Amino acid sequence: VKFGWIKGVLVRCMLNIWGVMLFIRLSWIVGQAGIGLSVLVIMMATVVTTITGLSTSAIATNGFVRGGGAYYLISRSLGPEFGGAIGLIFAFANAVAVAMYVVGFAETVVELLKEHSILMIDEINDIRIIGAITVVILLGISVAGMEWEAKAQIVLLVILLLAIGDFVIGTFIPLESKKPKGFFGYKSEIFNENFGPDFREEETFFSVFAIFFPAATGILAGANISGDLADPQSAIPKGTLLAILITTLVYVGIAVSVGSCVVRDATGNVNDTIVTELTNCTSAACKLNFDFSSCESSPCSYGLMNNFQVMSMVSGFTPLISAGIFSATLSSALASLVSAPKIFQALCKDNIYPAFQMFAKGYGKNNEPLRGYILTFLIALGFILIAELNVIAPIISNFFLASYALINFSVFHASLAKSPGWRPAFKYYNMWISLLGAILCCIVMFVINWWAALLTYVIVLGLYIYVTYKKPDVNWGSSTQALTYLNALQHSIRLSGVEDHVKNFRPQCLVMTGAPNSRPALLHLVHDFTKNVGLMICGHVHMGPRRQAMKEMSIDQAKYQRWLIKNKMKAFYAPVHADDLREGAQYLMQAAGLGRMKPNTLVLGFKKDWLQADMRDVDMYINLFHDAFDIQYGVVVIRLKEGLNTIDVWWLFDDGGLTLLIPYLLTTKKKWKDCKIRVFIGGKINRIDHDRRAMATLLSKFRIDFSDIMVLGDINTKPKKENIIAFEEIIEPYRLHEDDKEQDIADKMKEDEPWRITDNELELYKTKTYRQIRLNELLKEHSSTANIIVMSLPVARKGAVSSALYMAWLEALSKDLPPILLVRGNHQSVLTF
Amino acid sequence: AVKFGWIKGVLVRCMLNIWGVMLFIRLSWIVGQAGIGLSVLVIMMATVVTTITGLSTSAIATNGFVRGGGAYYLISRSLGPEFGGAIGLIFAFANAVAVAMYVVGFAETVVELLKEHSILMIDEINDIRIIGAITVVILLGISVAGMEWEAKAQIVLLVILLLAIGDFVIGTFIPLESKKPKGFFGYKSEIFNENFGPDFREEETFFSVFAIFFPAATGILAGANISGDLADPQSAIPKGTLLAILITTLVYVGIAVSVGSCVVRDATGNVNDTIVTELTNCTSAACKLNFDFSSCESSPCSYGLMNNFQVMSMVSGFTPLISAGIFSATLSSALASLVSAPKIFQALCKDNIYPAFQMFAKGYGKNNEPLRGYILTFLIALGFILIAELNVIAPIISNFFLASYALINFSVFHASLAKSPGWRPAFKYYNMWISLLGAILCCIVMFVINWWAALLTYVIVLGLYIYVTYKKPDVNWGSSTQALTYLNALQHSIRLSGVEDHVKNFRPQCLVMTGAPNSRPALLHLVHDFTKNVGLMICGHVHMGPRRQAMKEMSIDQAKYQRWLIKNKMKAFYAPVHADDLREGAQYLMQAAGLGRMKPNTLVLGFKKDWLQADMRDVDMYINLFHDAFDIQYGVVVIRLKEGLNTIDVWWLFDDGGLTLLIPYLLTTKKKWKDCKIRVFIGGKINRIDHDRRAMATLLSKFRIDFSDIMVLGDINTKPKKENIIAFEEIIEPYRLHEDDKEQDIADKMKEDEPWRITDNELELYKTKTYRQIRLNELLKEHSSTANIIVMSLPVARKGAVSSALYMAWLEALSKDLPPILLVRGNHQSVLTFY
Ligand SMILES: CCCCNc1cc(C(=O)O)cc(S(N)(=O)=O)c1Oc1ccccc1
Ligand SMILES: CCCCNc1cc(C(=O)O)cc(S(N)(=O)=O)c1Oc1ccccc1
Ligand SMILES: CCCCNc1cc(C(=O)O)cc(S(N)(=O)=O)c1Oc1ccccc1
Ligand SMILES: [K+]
Ligand SMILES: [K+]
Repeated sequence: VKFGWIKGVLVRCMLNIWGVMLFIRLSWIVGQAGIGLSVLVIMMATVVTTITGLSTSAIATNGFVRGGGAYYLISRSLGPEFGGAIGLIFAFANAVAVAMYVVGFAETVVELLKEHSILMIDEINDIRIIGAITVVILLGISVAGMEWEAKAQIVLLVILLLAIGDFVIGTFIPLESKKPKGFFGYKSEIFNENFGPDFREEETFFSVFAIFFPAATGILAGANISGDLADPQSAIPKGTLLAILITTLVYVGIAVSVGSCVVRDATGNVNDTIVTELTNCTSAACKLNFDFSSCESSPCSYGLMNNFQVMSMVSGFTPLISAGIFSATLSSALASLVSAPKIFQALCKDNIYPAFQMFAKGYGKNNEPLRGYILTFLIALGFILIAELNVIAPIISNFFLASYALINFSVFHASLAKSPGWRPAFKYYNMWISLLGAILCCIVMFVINWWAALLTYVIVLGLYIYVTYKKPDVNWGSSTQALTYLNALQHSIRLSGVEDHVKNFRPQCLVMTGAPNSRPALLHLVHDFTKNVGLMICGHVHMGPRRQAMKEMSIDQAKYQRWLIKNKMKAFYAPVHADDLREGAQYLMQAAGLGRMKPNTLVLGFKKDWLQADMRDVDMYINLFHDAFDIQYGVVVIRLKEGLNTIDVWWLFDDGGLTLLIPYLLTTKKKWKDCKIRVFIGGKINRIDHDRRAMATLLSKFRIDFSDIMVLGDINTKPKKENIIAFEEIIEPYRLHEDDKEQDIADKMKEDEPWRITDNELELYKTKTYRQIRLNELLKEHSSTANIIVMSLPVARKGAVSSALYMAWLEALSKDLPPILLVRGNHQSVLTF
Repeated sequence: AVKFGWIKGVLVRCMLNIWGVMLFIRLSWIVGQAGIGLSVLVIMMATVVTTITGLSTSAIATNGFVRGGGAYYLISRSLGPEFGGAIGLIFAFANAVAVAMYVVGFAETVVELLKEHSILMIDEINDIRIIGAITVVILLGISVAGMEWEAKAQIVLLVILLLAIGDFVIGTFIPLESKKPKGFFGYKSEIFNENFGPDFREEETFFSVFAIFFPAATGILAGANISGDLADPQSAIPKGTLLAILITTLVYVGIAVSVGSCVVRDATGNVNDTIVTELTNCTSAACKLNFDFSSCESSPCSYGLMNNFQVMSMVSGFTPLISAGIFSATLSSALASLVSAPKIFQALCKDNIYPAFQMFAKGYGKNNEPLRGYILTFLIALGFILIAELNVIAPIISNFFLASYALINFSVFHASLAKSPGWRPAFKYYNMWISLLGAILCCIVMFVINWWAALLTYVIVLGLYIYVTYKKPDVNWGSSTQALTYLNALQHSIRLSGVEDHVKNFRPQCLVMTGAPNSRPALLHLVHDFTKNVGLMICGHVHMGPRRQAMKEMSIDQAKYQRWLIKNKMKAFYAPVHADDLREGAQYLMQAAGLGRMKPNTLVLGFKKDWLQADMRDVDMYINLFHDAFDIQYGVVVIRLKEGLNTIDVWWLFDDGGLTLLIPYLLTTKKKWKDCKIRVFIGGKINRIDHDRRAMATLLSKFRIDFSDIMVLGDINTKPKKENIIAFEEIIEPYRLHEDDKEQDIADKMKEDEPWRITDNELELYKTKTYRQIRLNELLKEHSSTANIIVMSLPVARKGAVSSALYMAWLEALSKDLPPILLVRGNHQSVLTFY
């Protein structure tokens, strides 16, 4: 195993390219299109094949390649879905190409048998029998061992080269008996008259090019043996390119030699010699002592345009050329039958399609895919028993063009996504040359057949879609991921370019939910806005040992982010390590995001069970509120029923407009099309008409489309004493009965626990406590039925009120209601203009 | 000052702009050339495209105050400033030349009317020119009087037009015994059947007749162009525009169907023709009742739908009324165009998109009337009338109008696509798909009219686009472009968060901890070389002021430094924070900066040149920052340059993840260092130097680094020169704590009160290390003096093991009087794929 670059790559691919076209139809295409146009066709195929060779060389030299060849190269340089689609397409294409080569062999054998006396059953049936027998022999030689395959390849290569040498030496020497058939030894007049094209039949330049192109195919057999190769980096590039050079030179030289020696038209009748009657005919045959005037209006069985096997006749010892044709065709068939199962093996090993897994088995020491050999045997056998392959030839040609085109596109994509890790170490390549190769392959496959190209395109698209939806886990970093990163970075830079405006103010939320999966209810509620309308950073502070915490954080970021992706959530999980909530919250609030994608609101889940929890946590909560207010953030406190007349807005306190913007953003969603926002405001009595008119005008200026505005004048009134005593007994644990108890002891138990609610605080904020209690009462009795409630949260200066008192206010305001969403903004958010 | 409202400002203006020359002249032509069915189909196509245009402009207008300026403002606040400027200029020109088109149509009608008379001033074309000149002069004169002055005129003109319609209708429902031979019958079903199908006798085809018909449709935006003087555009513009479109298309279809059953296609005005008996071969509807016409294609025929463009006027009783109606329609359309163009051009001039034009935004008068814009439109119209050949340029102006409509629809589609607050049109009856469809049909129709005109319009719009986007003006109004940029950034960041991170796709994402980037440009340039198009550079900066006032200073700093970075070619994000000291702000940034997978993974620090002069607390904080970065698995990169202003060399002394080689390679992938060849220096004992070289080559063969040559040094472990160690001792002497040569108590107290001092125990423990860096410095000086960039693995020491003063002394000694050395240290995670 581990073949060298001469044997593994150069011999294998050089043999694969040389096939049926070289010794049979090359002369025919030279006849159909003149020497110049035939060489132009050969050079078109050469440029497409050369760009493909350069691209596959660029991909192959970028690090080790495990195996599977073209599939591995493309699937690692490009995404796994393109890799899988191309792997399946190319595997099937090579499997069919095995049948195509074998049926070419079989029809050559049938022709050699027809010119002899014997014939077995019939041309087509004998083709079927010969093809079946030969595919069985090919399967046997392939499963006998890859070393035996290599020996067969090299012996067939020397046979083919001897055949070409026989042809050229025969071309040097003319023979008197070959004159009637059309052979003259390098006559300049023949070259002159054959330089022009003459397409007597329906064939056109595009038709001849499409017929010739299959000759150029098969260059990836060098790369398709990547698994069993000593050093693909140094083997694939030089071997492939030199093989392309050698085969194209041979093709052009042979075509020019045949076109310059054999006449376009001629009949085998020896009685056509023109002797001493030099007449007024300017045809290139007249001046060469043989007048083939009959072929103008009579069918002749010889000449370039009529005879396919003129290459055999022109060369001395024509049985040797027949053996050469057999060697070329069988070698190409064996190369295809070896290339297809290996690429299929790699494709199934990567398990892009879980349906196909049995064919990845590694029977033998070299991991030979014997089941792949059987599958390719069956495909080739079927396509041979069909026995009529010319109908599907454009299909396979378009499969090959698709594979080459996506190799070129993989090079262009990997080079476009400027990233470390794309270091091919093949200097001779370019982004634009590869892109040109890709577009050239697409136009060529369209030229060959306009509907086969569409069929191939739709098949590739279908496989792409199927793999995308059936996304498997893939470790190999493709150029798609690099391009995603580069696009994200470029778009972020461009966003940093544009200045901010109050019209396009996006709510950018920093949700302090610890474990996102813990409380998905308010997570979805915060997702109702900040979905295609703003970003959503689900922060999370980690506590514990410093150095080791990163490991935990890493796995956490791996888990929760995945969870966010698993649900239809558009949010980023941004973890930090901090000693306490305030430190990590400050980390995030200070340096979260980048560019202009910075959070501007701190969405906080309401701290349920604040009574049971340690009071240090509650004071931490209130200090977090204050920190958010100090850094110019908009706090949003959300209270839900986590275990499990539509939307109400309470524009009690004026701010930039966040308390009104959020309800509107909630309305424009599929869950709540029927929004029907009911707006409320605290207006003095005997002014409700004026306040309602003014608020309706303002809400028309900001197009929010309320349902009906209501004005309340009872918001600041003494509430029912039952609720007052409920609030008092709720606070009772956190009271500071300084007046009742002795001054010294009260000071002692106040300084050690500064969160205690001084009676002075209660006497100063009795009005505010009544306000919150009354707001809760009137809201509960009025809007008991509603799907969302929004209100402006109360705010007190840091240290002015105890954390216990502030949390008591928050809890009393939203004691037991439908989902409530208290809001507070900083700067202007909604603009009439 | 003046506020018309939808009753007069919008409805009347667009009503009278849609109606124009063709409403009576060429309508017979289209209904005859194309059957009633095909004529109504063409009317439906024009009506639907104009209807989506009206819906889209209504959606744009209803969104907030539209201020004043017309379609320019609507398309410039809903879309980028450059699209706005381009369409403003193009639509202003199109309306200005439409003034001339309507004036020359009026002149054509007048010259034909007086050619019916024997009077002729000079010549048909000369008389057309003179009539057009007089009409445009008086048109300007009436227009300059005031915006309210036409208010009466328009409406009275309107009733005249409407009364003319009535005249035609009452003419349709009464046949006259004397005028049967001159084309029409008394509303017979035979005429309806005969004229139902199409008959394109001349080269005119379906597309040709559609293009002939379309110019009538245009004119809806003239109501929106009065947005400057209009009470409440938000509510007014939708009602006026939609009702005007509905009523004008209804009247068009009504007149088309009425004419389609009244006048035969071909009719020779010969009274002598008349039949008396039934005959076989007269399938023509003419013979059906009284009068038979024949051979109007083989002889010069006189009347008929497809011959006489004024046949409708003959059908209409009391031809003077319908003639006055034609004059009223064309003049009213001219007024609408000449009032729409100056206002839109004034709005274009106000925003200073094109510095060349500035005088047209004067708006002299209390009504803010652009008199200079009026004069410009007058000059353009006078010239285009003097051309007197408007058929050649008609496709150009039609395509201008169609481009305006198309990009209005696309403005709606773009604003709706960029899901954003502030896009609350409140006009329910619209749809983003409908707007996109309208734009596509506008594009297809402008291509269908004439391909060459469409190409000219497209390239002109693209040229204006490029000019305005290159000459970016001082504009900020949160256009849909900015909203879509934000939405694209967010969506792409989410997608990136979707994908995993691979070694093969590793990137150097640098957090450059250097405040005030302009302070240290050169350093950033070197950081930019290996982070441009390969990673993200976050130019961090901590704010040291008091907390209360720190926010405004931070905002000013961020704005001005982002503007500075964008002014240069720099591709970096300025991320400032506030902290009690440099270390805490660095911790903030290293813990939170960047969202998703776009977060830093290396910390780039400039070398502390003034560590000798500066207070030792800052240097200790510098080293503490080094250690903190190492704690969070960051890779430190210390860069030292000469701030006042042959190949690259690498020193892979210590094996890290692989950054030490990745940075030089990325440097070589740039035009600045494209020619530089990565020489490599490593450490290896003498007896196995060659093997080491071989090994290194193989390593650099696996990672395709493409070096030049490898030099193995085995002397790095040897003692350095005595002079160099003497210099090192002199350097560190001020920070020395001579505990060996002083009493234990004084040395101890100097230690705790001054913890950063270098105790002689550290010196005796790390003599080997100190000699290592001194030797490395001297061999750097002798071996790689002439090198553009030097890369070295910086030393590391455990926290507390070595004094920060001594560590900074090592950093100082490792690089003295050297080219731009670049010390590196990876985070022990492999960054070179190997596969
Ligand atoms: C993707 C091409 C698959 C290989 N088959 C191909 C090979 C060559 C050649 O010389 O390599 C020439 C042709 S050819 N002269 O165009 O017909 C071939 O098409 C065939 C052959 C025989 C039957 C039907 C189709
Ligand atoms: C590691 C937790 C970091 C975020 N903390 C957060 C987590 C969660 C949750 O479960 O994800 C719920 C709340 S809360 N207000 O109860 O809904 C939390 O706010 C706290 C928690 C304790 C002290 C102070 C504030
Ligand atoms: C886009 C609008 C251009 C204005 N002129 C235009 C107006 C109307 C109409 O109905 O207001 C009809 C036509 S027309 N004969 O139907 O194609 C017009 O093209 C003319 C007319 C006469 C002179 C030159 C050009
Ligand atoms: K081939
Ligand atoms: K018009």
